Amino acid sequence: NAQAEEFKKYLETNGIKPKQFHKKELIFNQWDPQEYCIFLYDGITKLTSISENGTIMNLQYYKGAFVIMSGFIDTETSVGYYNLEVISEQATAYVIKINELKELLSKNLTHFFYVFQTLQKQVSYSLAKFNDFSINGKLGSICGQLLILTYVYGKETPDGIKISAVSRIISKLKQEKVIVYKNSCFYVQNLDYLKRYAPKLDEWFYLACPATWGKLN
Amino acid sequence: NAQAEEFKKYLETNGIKPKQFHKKELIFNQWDPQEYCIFLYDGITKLTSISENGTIMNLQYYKGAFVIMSGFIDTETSVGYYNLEVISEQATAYVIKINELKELLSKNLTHFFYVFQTLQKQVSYSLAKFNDFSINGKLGSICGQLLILTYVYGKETPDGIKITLDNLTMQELGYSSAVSRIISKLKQEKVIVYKNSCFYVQNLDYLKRYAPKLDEWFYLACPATWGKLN
Ligand code: NA
Ligand code: NA
Repeated sequence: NAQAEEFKKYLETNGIKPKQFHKKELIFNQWDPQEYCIFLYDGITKLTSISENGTIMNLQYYKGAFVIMSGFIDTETSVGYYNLEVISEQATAYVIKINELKELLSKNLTHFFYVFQTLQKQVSYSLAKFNDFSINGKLGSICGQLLILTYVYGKETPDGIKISAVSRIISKLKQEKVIVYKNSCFYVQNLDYLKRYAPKLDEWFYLACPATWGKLN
Repeated sequence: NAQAEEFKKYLETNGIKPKQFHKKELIFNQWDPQEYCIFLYDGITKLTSISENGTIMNLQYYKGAFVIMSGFIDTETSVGYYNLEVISEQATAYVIKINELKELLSKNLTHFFYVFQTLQKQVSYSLAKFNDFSINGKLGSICGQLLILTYVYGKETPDGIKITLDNLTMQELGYSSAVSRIISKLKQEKVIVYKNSCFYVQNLDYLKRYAPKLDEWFYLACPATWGKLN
């Protein structure tokens, strides 16, 4: 991704250098008095919120390259009591304190636009997911997630694409033949069934991630 | 507002004039290939999507002042096939083609930040509401929505916290079918009283308990407003 690679250049050029993070560690946490702009260059992460009681809530996932900002750009205060936990074996991320980000984003606006549109993708992503649930119920949510897994972590094979109410819906899917489980691995082969019940999400991939969407279309 | 009125005057310095819209009109629509940046200055609107069926889904409500963009700021292409519909009797909005707004954003940094953190408020808002739904279902969502309106429009009075909201927008939210059941339940439990054609919140703590992460969101995003009713 050129825009992401170009952002990395500008960070490296200004003195910011990548940091390595192991699985399960937090690139930022909900108890830190200081807020950070994270440029996740490689690896997989999840956003979480931990209650007084201690329950973990998984709110969303991010794969690099992407930008996740734990503080408002102006006031520099938290946007929410959230943690950014590495779930891939390792992750590469640039950790910028938010008061410094406002300095380098001032000089150049092209870079600023790249961070700006990552927020836009997040906003439209949530709207697309909400739209699908509110029509096809839990069927839309699960096919939405499967289509997400199929677009990002998919690998085509000649047979297949390789990777409670919920349990019943999954059972229907295998029965309907949309997804096939063979030889210790899971394979999708009716991509357009997922698209019918997660239509807005498919639209979002097309308009937001056309290179990713185009690989299997 | 403070940071919004200076954005208004920034746009005016540059020559963009306010346009007025009326209820049921679309400020932008999902079939226009030209994408826009909307500075909703006054009024209430809602983001809609039309499905294959033709069924209408309401996705988000926005009040002025706020910024709604139909396209990505750099690529200039659509972020989603959406319509922005006016529901208040009248709405005032500055409509900028995505082409022009980028040159303006470049000139100023402080007004960039303003548009930037309205997106941030929306990102965190969606996660907060997701959280509250995963815990309390549509009761959490409706209490969460009533809590925002309470903070934003709530004037404390002897008869409770009155939600000063014209009924044209109040009857759009379903306060005048799953919403009716929830509203009637809060009435039965005396969380709200409906008098003189307006909602009076009697038990704010009840709303906060069922929408805790939206309460947190609002506190972190507008602490001064959050402070009056708390
Ligand atoms: Na933090
Ligand atoms: Na449009």
